Amino acid sequence: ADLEHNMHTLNDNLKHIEKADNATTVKDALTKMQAAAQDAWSATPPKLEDKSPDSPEMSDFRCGFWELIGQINAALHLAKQCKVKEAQAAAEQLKTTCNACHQKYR
Amino acid sequence: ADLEHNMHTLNDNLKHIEKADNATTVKDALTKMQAAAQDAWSATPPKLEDKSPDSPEMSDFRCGFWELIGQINAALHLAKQCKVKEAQAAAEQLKTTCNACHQKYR
Amino acid sequence: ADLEHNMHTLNDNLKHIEKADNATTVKDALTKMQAAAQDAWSATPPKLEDKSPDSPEMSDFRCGFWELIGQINAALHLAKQCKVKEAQAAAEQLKTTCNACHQKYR
Amino acid sequence: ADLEHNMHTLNDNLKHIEKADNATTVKDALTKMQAAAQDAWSATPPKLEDKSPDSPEMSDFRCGFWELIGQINAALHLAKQCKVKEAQAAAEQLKTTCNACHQKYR
Amino acid sequence: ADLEHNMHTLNDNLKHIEKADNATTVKDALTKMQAAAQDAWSATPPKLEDKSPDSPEMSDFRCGFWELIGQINAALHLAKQCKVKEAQAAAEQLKTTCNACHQKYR
Amino acid sequence: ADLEHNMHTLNDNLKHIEKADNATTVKDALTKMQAAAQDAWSATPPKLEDKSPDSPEMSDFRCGFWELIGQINAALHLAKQCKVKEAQAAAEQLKTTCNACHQKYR
Amino acid sequence: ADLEHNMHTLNDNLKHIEKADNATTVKDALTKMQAAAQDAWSATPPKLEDKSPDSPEMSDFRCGFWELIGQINAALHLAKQCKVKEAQAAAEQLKTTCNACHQKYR
Amino acid sequence: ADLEHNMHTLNDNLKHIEKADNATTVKDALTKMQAAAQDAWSATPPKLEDKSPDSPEMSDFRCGFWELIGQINAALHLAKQCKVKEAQAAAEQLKTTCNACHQKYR
Amino acid sequence: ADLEHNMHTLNDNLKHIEKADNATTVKDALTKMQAAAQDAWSATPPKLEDKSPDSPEMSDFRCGFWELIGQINAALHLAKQCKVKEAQAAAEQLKTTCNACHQKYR
Amino acid sequence: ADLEHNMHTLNDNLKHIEKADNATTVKDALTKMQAAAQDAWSATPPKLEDKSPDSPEMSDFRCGFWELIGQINAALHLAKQCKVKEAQAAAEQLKTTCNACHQKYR
Amino acid sequence: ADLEHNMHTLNDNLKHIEKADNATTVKDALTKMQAAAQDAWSATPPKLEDKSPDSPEMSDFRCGFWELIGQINAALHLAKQCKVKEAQAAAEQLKTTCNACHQKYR
Amino acid sequence: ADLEHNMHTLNDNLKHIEKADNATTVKDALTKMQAAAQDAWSATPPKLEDKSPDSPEMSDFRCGFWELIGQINAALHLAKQCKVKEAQAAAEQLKTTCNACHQKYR
Ligand code: HEC
Ligand code: HEC
Ligand code: HEC
Ligand code: HEC
Ligand code: HEC
Ligand code: HEC
Ligand code: HEC
Ligand code: HEC
Ligand code: HEC
Ligand code: HEC
Ligand code: HEC
Ligand code: HEC
Ligand SMILES: [Fe+3]
Ligand SMILES: [Fe+3]
Ligand SMILES: [Fe+3]
Ligand SMILES: [Fe+3]
Ligand SMILES: [Fe+3]
Ligand SMILES: [Fe+3]
Ligand SMILES: [Fe+3]
Ligand SMILES: [Fe+3]
Ligand SMILES: [Zn+2]
Ligand SMILES: [Zn+2]
Ligand SMILES: [Zn+2]
Ligand SMILES: [Zn+2]
Ligand SMILES: [Zn+2]
Ligand SMILES: [Zn+2]
Ligand SMILES: [Zn+2]
Ligand SMILES: [Zn+2]
Ligand SMILES: [Zn+2]
Ligand SMILES: [Zn+2]
Ligand SMILES: [Zn+2]
Ligand SMILES: [Zn+2]
Ligand SMILES: [Zn+2]
Ligand SMILES: [Zn+2]
Ligand SMILES: [Zn+2]
Ligand SMILES: [Zn+2]
Ligand SMILES: [Zn+2]
Ligand SMILES: [Zn+2]
Ligand SMILES: [Zn+2]
Ligand SMILES: [Zn+2]
Ligand SMILES: [Zn+2]
Ligand SMILES: [Zn+2]
Ligand SMILES: [Zn+2]
Ligand SMILES: [Zn+2]
Repeated sequence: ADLEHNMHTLNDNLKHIEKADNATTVKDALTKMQAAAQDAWSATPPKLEDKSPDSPEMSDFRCGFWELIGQINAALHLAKQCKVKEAQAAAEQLKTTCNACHQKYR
Repeated sequence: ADLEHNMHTLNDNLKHIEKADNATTVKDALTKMQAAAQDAWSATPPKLEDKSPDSPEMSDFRCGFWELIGQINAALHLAKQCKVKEAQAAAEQLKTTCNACHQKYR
Repeated sequence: ADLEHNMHTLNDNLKHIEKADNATTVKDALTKMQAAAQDAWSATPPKLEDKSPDSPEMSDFRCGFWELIGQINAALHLAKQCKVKEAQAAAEQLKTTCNACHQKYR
Repeated sequence: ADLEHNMHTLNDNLKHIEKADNATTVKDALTKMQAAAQDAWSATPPKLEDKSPDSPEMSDFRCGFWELIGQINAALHLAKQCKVKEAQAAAEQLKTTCNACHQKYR
Repeated sequence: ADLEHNMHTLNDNLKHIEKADNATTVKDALTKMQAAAQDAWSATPPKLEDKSPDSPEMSDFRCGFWELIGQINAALHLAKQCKVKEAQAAAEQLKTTCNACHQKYR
Repeated sequence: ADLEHNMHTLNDNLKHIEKADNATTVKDALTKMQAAAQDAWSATPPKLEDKSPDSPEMSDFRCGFWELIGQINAALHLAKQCKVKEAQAAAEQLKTTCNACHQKYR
Repeated sequence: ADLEHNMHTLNDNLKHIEKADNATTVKDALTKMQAAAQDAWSATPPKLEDKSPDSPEMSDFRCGFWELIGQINAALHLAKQCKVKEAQAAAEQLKTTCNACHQKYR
Repeated sequence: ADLEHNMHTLNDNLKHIEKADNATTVKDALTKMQAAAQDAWSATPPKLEDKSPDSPEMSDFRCGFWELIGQINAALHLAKQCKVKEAQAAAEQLKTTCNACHQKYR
Repeated sequence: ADLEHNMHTLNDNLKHIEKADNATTVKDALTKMQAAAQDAWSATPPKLEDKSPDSPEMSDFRCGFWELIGQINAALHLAKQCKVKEAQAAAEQLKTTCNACHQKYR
Repeated sequence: ADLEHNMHTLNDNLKHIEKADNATTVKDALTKMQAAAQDAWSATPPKLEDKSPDSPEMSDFRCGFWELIGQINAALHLAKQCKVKEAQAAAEQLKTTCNACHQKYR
Repeated sequence: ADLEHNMHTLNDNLKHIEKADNATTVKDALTKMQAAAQDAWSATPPKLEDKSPDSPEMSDFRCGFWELIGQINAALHLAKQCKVKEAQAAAEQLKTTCNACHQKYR
Repeated sequence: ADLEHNMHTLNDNLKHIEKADNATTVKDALTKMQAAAQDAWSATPPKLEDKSPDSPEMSDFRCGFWELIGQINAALHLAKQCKVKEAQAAAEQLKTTCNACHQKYR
């Protein structure tokens, strides 16, 4: 899918995690965020469209999705041990990673 | 396979992309280039054979294949939307990545 | 599994490689080390528990497991060609990578 | 998933169909709408929560999702024949079915 | 496939059931009739092409295929118990269902 | 299987749901009731054996199993969210559906 | 499942074998008895609950299910050769095995 | 298959093991002997046809196949480590097990 | 694997069961103990290396692993019902079985 | 199926290829013709029923289906490259192969 | 396997077909003869060992196995329709094909 | 793929067989040559483009690929028995088959 629809999936499933009361809801929402972040890792943002794909802008862009994938995988590891409150607090810390990318490329 | 045969697969399938007229030929050639670049990422070139596997030469070598994998994945994303001319121009830009590695390790 | 049990798998299977006499034992022990290193890449060590997940400590920690995964994949490539002595000497070189991480985070 | 999230999937994927330019985007969005409508067929709306599950309100509710499933299946049949404009006009006619259910149960 | 080819499959396989002498022929012909009736359930006949898909004509059309699917499933249940004469007489009763639909929409 | 054995499966698994204390027992008993109700939907009861398969008795018989399948699917949806008491109370409401069918066809 | 429900499956499917008239009914009932006897082999009866799991009571209990599994497998071997009367008489001989266990542990 | 054909498979594949020169021939012949010994474990020999299936003859018969299965599994364990001479000498020791059963039941 | 490595798997996973706090850790550790006990059932201990494989020492050795497999299967049955304390106390009783084998063959 | 029904499949799907307007219809009709020609290759025509299966009539009969299979495979190769007009003209040339067999054996 | 063992499979399974009384025995023996004839089609007989693989002896050898494969496939087609006597008489006609090859190459 | 790319696969993998030192390289190169020769069997060479597909030129063309497939299958049979020198000498004999086809159709 597009980069814009992959951001629809990350935004919608993150709001379902804060309101969840069981561990099946948190575990299923974190699996869709993992698949949407891997599809968006190779894309090109509209503000870097006239650059070459070897640029230091396109190197820092791909390094930001690989930090997000490692944090989604760590929060999914807590949800499989049925630790709902620990997995919900780990997903709240995701917003500092995706505020730092919006200041540069969004 | 060897590093030498993985370079046979990348070179042969790239010449079939420039002469293709349908979107099934471009989509099938980009899938073989993706599998050959992942097998070659862990190999050791003959000009770095007497180094240790923690070297800053063996760190820049593996960083060059991971930039190529992200560009093959982006060109395969355009070919599945049946955009043949956009996927052919993205594969022409691959040659700047693999001219910069040949000056250092080939 | 935990970070502590993933270190049990890497330590036990490495001692079986030095005493092996056939190529089926070396090839099966290197496959379990590959799966245990990928599960441990996203974890948090106890000495970095009060840091944020965007830290330059948590960036150098994940860069150390990705260097180990590339060396296990290269030694598994020699074991499938039935080169037992070359795959055993490549697994002995793994100890320099995992002595440098124990000085900083263990 | 909930009834509320199944309505998030139907609303988001319908807006991607009107702006699509290829037949792979239309065919993939209609497949997610088919799976979200089948999961929502058995649910209970909040305005019928104090009824019994044998009611003539809960009979007309389930008859409305089965009319929608037959229209999504017919529009997916046109998209597999690469008829993009015919499948886009069939998805615009879906809004009369889901305006008649919102007047009674939403 | 089209509505016209799905009627080719129902007509041809019904004539093979009356002339069959073993239970493997009857069981294989009833499986193709089941798959052709489910593909035709969502289609639009040419005499209802200018109606809306919420019509009481398009509601009685889909109710007629769902009565046929339940009769094919019951005759396939007798053929798996190796009751050839009971499954052949149940397939002869199918013609009253598909004479009543031809008077209205064919 | 027969209609009589499909009623053995619905009756036995319903009594195990009222006495269950964990969510794995409720989730496994509701899956067998779903498969037994779909096999019985196409059958013919002994009190309608001399009717034709287009009758308004055989239309109300198949409409009664389709209401039961939607209630088993809704109770299985609560059991996967580990809501044991809500799924047990939804299975108690199933008895009004299957008292109304026994007054007419049993 | 429990030990009590595994005895529900053995008792119900044995009564369907004596009344069967085709070889598909006998072959399907003997397959469910095979799966229910293997799940019950490791269980603990309520009259041996305060023993240790190394007892000579718990050794004779597990030896009785392993004699029953070999007799169900032999009767299923006759049913696949379409020998219905030989497989029905072999299932009648099962009752001497399960009268000898009820005198000691039931 | 029959008891007589399962003895055809054990006799033919044992003579191919003594004449083999590679480890693929020994490993493939020992896999067919494992499947033929498990199918024959539940059978009834012609010299015990008029006994009951709870007899001490039918208990010593099944104990003899379970000793053979453990010896075939141990010889297959040596063949996967590419130890051809050790796996060939372990298959020669199988003949003492199957001379002791022929004196009693053949 | 060897007999010595199968004892590494049983010893390590048993110590993780006593310190576990959730039911996913207990259920995953009991599955690895089940696979390691079945691979070790056919092996030969070093203190019985000069015996024949029909010995009454090699008959009591294989009878000891089959008692352990039935106790691991019973403790895994409690862990799937999310009964953590009952499955932890059943795994503590395993040590009497494996103290009696070490006095004779270790 | 019979030889007569395999000729029903070849005749019906060939008339759908000349009237097709997309490449999904041509590609799906050529796949059913490939499976029907392979099932008919081993059959015996009614005009050669009293011959032996080593005859020079039964050798020229099987050589005629093997020429047809190679022409269906070549036309299916053009349809996967989305060349509809080239695949439709290749299927028109099939009629010379199946006019030459009807003059001798039909 | 070898050419000699593939002739062991064809000879043993042909003698089980003449003595069979059900259709499951004939259908299972004809499936093993089909797999053994395809493995032997590419082999080289010992009396043609010093020829080149382009010889007119090695062309008539491969043409003889391809006539046998078509006769085994035709006899397996009768066995799936539960025609035991027709499939047994078709397997008796196989001996004329394999007497003509033994006069030239055996 | 094209006929020209299928000749790229046969030419490249044949040169890797003469320089190989293990049996995994020879076995993997012979598997790609088998798949490329089956895709090229149905193609049309450019020097026979204006012929009809029933010609005696197009009959001798398809007979030449079927002789090559039988020689690749025989050399792959030696490589699975770990006979590297016998499989390398069998692949050298392939060049006489593909010199005789180049004199007529290339
Ligand atoms: C860069 C490394 C990013 C990370 C990590 C995340 N996002 Fe993102 N976001 C990024 C870009 C370049 C864009 C614009 C691309 C475009 O064409 O839209 C966005 C956009 C969004 C949006 C707006 C969607 C829209 O309809 O325009 C949303 C709602 C959004 N992003 C959400 C979001 C969140 C919550 C993230 C953290 C978990 C996140 N994104 C990651 C770049 C990057
Ligand atoms: C480094 C990061 C590389 C990238 C990206 C690509 N190649 Fe490569 N190439 C590299 C090395 C170290 C070598 C020598 C290894 C050896 O032992 O051969 C090569 C070699 C080639 C060759 C020559 C093959 C031969 O037979 O010797 C070719 C034809 C080749 N490379 C092609 C190629 C192309 C077109 C690439 C860009 C898409 C490419 N390679 C990537 C290092 C690296
Ligand atoms: C960092 C990048 C590491 C690499 C690479 C390896 N190890 Fe490790 N090790 C690391 C940490 C942070 C820890 C402590 C975590 C904890 O909570 O235990 C460890 C620990 C070990 C242990 C001790 C296990 C225990 O019971 O405490 C062992 C035996 C061990 N590590 C082995 C080991 C080896 C041999 C490695 C090289 C192949 C290796 N580990 C990799 C960090 C890192
Ligand atoms: C009944 C038979 C419906 C059909 C068909 C569709 N919808 Fe629906 N919708 C329905 C209900 C009962 C509700 C309220 C349930 C709740 O608890 O939210 C809704 C709600 C929506 C919403 C609001 C989502 C929210 O966050 O509250 C949207 C955006 C929505 N529905 C969209 C939608 C569209 C576009 C449909 C046609 C294709 C459609 N729904 C189908 C009942 C029914
Ligand atoms: C409606 C609920 C139907 C049922 C049940 C069956 N058929 Fe049908 N049939 C129907 C329509 C609307 C049409 C015309 C559609 C078109 O465009 O052709 C048909 C047509 C046929 C045909 C003619 C095929 C042709 O080439 O034109 C045949 C041979 C046919 N139908 C057979 C058939 C039989 C035997 C059925 C009972 C088992 C049956 N169909 C079901 C509507 C409906
Ligand atoms: C009709 C729409 C039914 C629904 C829903 C349920 N049952 Fe049923 N039941 C039905 C019939 C027509 C029959 C008689 C068929 C026969 O030949 O037996 C039955 C019978 C039973 C029985 C008796 C079984 C026996 O051995 O005779 C039982 C125990 C039974 N039914 C249980 C049952 C329950 C509890 C249901 C609700 C969940 C239920 N059935 C559904 C018709 C219908
Ligand atoms: C021991 C080795 C047994 C064999 C073989 C069979 N059964 Fe069993 N049975 C056994 C026990 C220990 C129990 C009591 C366990 C409990 O908690 O219920 C039973 C019970 C039954 C029952 C009663 C079920 C109930 O609701 O209480 C039945 C109907 C039953 N058993 C049937 C049965 C038959 C017919 C068997 C032979 C084929 C059989 N069981 C095997 C112990 C053993
Ligand atoms: C009992 C516990 C046995 C073991 C272990 C083996 N065999 Fe057997 N064998 C057994 C019986 C009861 C019979 C007679 C059954 C019958 O109806 O044929 C046999 C027979 C044979 C035969 C003769 C086959 C024939 O055509 O009659 C052979 C060639 C044979 N057995 C071989 C064989 C070998 C070599 C075994 C050791 C590995 C072996 N069998 C195991 C009983 C038992
Ligand atoms: C016999 C029937 C045994 C059972 C049940 C268990 N073990 Fe074992 N153990 C057994 C033998 C014959 C041996 C020696 C084999 C060898 O060559 O090592 C062992 C050894 C061990 C060891 C030592 C491992 C080592 O490195 O030498 C351990 C740690 C061990 N066994 C643990 C263990 C436990 C805890 C068991 C109960 C659950 C158990 N084993 C089962 C024989 C048998
Ligand atoms: C021989 C090598 C054949 C080829 C190639 C094709 N057909 Fe055939 N055809 C053949 C025979 C021996 C028979 C008679 C068998 C019988 O018992 O019917 C037929 C028959 C037909 C029929 C008539 C079907 C009927 O109901 O009788 C049709 C419509 C038919 N064939 C069509 C057909 C076409 C169009 C083919 C070319 C693509 C074709 N067949 C191939 C022998 C052979
Ligand atoms: C050639 C085209 C053959 C066909 C068809 C069949 N066989 Fe064969 N057979 C053939 C050869 C070249 C050989 C000798 C190869 C060798 O090294 O053994 C054989 C041998 C046999 C044997 C003897 C086996 C042995 O142990 O030596 C048997 C029992 C045998 N063949 C049986 C057989 C039957 C019954 C066939 C018809 C169905 C048949 N083979 C096919 C060549 C050919
Ligand atoms: C006919 C029966 C052939 C066999 C067997 C092999 N080849 Fe071929 N070859 C054939 C043709 C008709 C053509 C020309 C087709 C075209 O359009 O190119 C070829 C061509 C080649 C080439 C040239 C590739 C190119 O880029 O033009 C090569 C390198 C080649 N063939 C290699 C080759 C080898 C080594 C073969 C033996 C194993 C072989 N081919 C088989 C016809 C036939
Ligand atoms: Fe980096
Ligand atoms: Fe080897
Ligand atoms: Fe209705
Ligand atoms: Fe015993
Ligand atoms: Fe839980
Ligand atoms: Fe297209
Ligand atoms: Fe039958
Ligand atoms: Fe020929
Ligand atoms: Zn995507
Ligand atoms: Zn979207
Ligand atoms: Zn490789
Ligand atoms: Zn190469
Ligand atoms: Zn893990
Ligand atoms: Zn551990
Ligand atoms: Zn849902
Ligand atoms: Zn949502
Ligand atoms: Zn269709
Ligand atoms: Zn048609
Ligand atoms: Zn059924
Ligand atoms: Zn029953
Ligand atoms: Zn159970
Ligand atoms: Zn029960
Ligand atoms: Zn068998
Ligand atoms: Zn036999
Ligand atoms: Zn093992
Ligand atoms: Zn170990
Ligand atoms: Zn067929
Ligand atoms: Zn037909
Ligand atoms: Zn073989
Ligand atoms: Zn043999
Ligand atoms: Zn191809
Ligand atoms: Zn090429």
